[PDB]
Amino acid sequence: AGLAGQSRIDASLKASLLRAVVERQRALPLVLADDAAIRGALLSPDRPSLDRINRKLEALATSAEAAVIYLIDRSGVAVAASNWQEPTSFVGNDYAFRDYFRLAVRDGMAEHFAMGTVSKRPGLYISRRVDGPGGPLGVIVAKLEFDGVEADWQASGKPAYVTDRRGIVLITSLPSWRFMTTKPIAEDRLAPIRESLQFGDAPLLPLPFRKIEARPDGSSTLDALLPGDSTAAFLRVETMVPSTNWRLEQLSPL
Amino acid sequence: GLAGQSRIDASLKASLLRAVVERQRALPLVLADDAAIRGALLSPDRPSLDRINRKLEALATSAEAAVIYLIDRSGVAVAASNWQEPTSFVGNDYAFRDYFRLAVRDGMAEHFAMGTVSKRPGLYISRRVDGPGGPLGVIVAKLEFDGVEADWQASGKPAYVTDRRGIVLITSLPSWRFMTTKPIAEDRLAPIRESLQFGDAPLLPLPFRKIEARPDGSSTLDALLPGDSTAAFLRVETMVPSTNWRLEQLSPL
Ligand SMILES: [Sr+2]
Ligand SMILES: [Sr+2]
Ligand SMILES: [Sr+2]
Repeated sequence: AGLAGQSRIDASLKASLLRAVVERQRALPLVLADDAAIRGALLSPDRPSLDRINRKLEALATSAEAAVIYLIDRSGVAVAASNWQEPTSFVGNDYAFRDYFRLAVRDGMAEHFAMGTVSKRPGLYISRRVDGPGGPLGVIVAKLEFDGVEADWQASGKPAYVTDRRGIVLITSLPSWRFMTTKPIAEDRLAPIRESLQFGDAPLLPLPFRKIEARPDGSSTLDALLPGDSTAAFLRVETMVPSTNWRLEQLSPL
Repeated sequence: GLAGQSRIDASLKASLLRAVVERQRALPLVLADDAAIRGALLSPDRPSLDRINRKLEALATSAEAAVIYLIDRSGVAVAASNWQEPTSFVGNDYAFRDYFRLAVRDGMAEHFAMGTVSKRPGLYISRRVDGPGGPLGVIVAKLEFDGVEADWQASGKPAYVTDRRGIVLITSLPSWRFMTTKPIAEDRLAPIRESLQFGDAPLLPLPFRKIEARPDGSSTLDALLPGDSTAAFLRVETMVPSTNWRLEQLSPL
């Protein structure tokens, strides 16, 4: 009852923190997608241009604490990247068939959660179409990672995780709960979801919960198996993360 | 117990504050090198500043900034998100604001103050706009903290944030604002008031009796009331990451 009321307040904060973290990164493609020096680098991809966009993105990503920010031309090729001096530079890479690229071309913008193709680091890929004359010029992408939010949550003493509308856990204070589910999926649409996540190894098995008893709260009690130690008893509350289509759930130990 | 958990909750408050602050820092960061903003400063014309007025207006809304504004090389504001308001900053002279001058010197500045007309406190976050051999201007976003404060109200554990002289800048209990936590001085009482643009400073101490330290770092404490009485409270302290601010939280027994 009052564990329930205290857990509601706690889950609401965690949701505002996450909202604040996302919104920091959102502003950068919002602004970059209309920038005449980004457009001109895509209308005339000379080596002087692209070096400046390279340093522009490099310095922007560093102060923004964005994993990568990069610019993709109309054929899917990354022409500029914040990580241009790193062995792991994205410059030259082909992302023509990436969701974040393809849906930004089609819709104007997209936000997509997936594992990095070489990094194996999960994150939100936030993308915007760069509009030109007579058509699209390319896409600007910022990848956000959530390691600092996940550490804040794990220090809270109340495990928390975020699901999409498919029920898949994307962000979690318990690492091995990532890509576990709130509902049984699986078998026929494991392939398409693993493809979507860029992660063949996504377990996509239900979260280790049982003895679920709903309350008139809208909250529920629950026995979970912890990444071992054993099983413990919890109160689960949920809340929407505002300005997202994401759902935060939080467990409080009984 | 309550000490452990009060530290957890205090870190979370500080962490929500850092993230809200960082969200706004991103605004002058992307804008400072914005080609339209640069263009408007090199070659100011009428359609180009209208586009900047409207652009900064839409950003202030999406970014949840109180105000976003562009200042020229001289210190005069040339565009603002509040440009349709009778309170428009366009035409004001900010040449002597720390956020203007320190941004020209360092590339970057932040300063917490009361607004000149608005008497509303906030963090002014600024960045130099660079041109071919020289500064072209400064972009400023003002951040105000009502949503962070309203978030701290729902907690049930009151909290306030101090600068390194001990002055309360941000509080879940609105009457405690600009009250003091540290002993101050004399030759510093006017320097601080001009700095905050708050001419009639308290610097009253917070209403605390019988302060009792723990091996924690924490503190036992008797405090009343903006409305209400005395209460025993546990106090904890954490530094706000990515800032030079300090947070304090009061936990009822
Ligand atoms: Sr979302
Ligand atoms: Sr000043
Ligand atoms: Sr600060």
